[PDB]
Formats: sequence, structure tokens, C-alpha cells
Amino acid sequence: MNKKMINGGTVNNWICINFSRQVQDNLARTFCQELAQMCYVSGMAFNPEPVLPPVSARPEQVEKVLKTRYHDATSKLSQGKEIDLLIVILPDKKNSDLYGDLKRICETELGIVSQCCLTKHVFKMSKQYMANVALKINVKVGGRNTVLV
Repeated sequence: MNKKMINGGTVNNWICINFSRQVQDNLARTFCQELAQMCYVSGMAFNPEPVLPPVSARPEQVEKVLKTRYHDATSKLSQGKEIDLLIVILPDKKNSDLYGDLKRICETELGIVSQCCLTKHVFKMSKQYMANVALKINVKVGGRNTVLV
């Protein structure tokens, strides 16, 4: 069977950064909209709109794009409010260094939860995939999912 959300986390404030040259900005927007919708119907509080529009960046510029986009989003919010989630679109082929850098920067420098999604899955946007990503986001932000065993 499928896991379900018992307790849904809250994603009030989120942003997206794209690192794939196969993905145009409006596709990143659509993907995030569909993901937000799936998180919501699965049981989360999830803002349908991001703090800032999605941006595309070169993998080489990972530290600069992350820090700049984080500062711009948190400055826009003010009030000591935090970014609850960064959605990252990754290229299909060797994301190794990029992925490691992303997680290091988000975990240890920015202190933000990130969820990475591969390009091929972004194009397909299958219900199964979106539901699976939603379950992952939920537990990362402090929600609770069922177990099957």
C-alpha cells in the first residue's frame, strides 16, 4: 500500500532553484505548483505561491545562487520569518558534486530544508512520483507519515 501523512507539516515560505539546462523557468514554475498541490491534498499546509519566482543557475555557481536567493527571500519576508523549503531541480547526469555542495550549504550554512528532484521526473510529473516527493518533504519539515510494516 501507499504511505499516508498522519501529521502534515507546514510550508509557508518556499523557493525553487533550477540547475538543469533542459528546464525552462515556466516549467520549473508548473512543476512546483503541481508539487505544492500534491503536498496540500496529501495533508500538508503548503503555500501555493513561492516567496520569489524560480531561477535557473549554473551548477558552478551553486554557492552564490543559494546564498543570494536565500538572502533575497528572507529579506522580503522580514519579521524573523524563515524559508521552510527550497525545491531544487537537478540535471539527470552526474549531480554528485552539485548535490553534495547543495546539501552542505543548505544544511550547515543556510539552515534550510531542501528537496531535490531530477529533470526526467520533472518533465513527467507522474502522480506516483509527486506523491512520493510529498511524503519526503513532509517528514523533512516535521510532519509524520504512516509506516507499512
